Amino acid sequence: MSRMDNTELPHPKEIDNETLLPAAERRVNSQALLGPDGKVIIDHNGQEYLLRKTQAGKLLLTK
Repeated sequence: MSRMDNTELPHPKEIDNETLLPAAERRVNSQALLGPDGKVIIDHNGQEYLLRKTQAGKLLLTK
């Protein structure tokens, strides 16, 4: 029973940086944070931040 050579070439590196696009570009005010839509950008505090309903069954607040 001979040895098979351990230590090899590493797994694939991040050599791609194409970023995913927002769930929506709809800047509606804070009270309409979801509405009947589910995925909109919240306009509040002199800022904006995208809150979306992920289909898996969650909320996702993103700056």
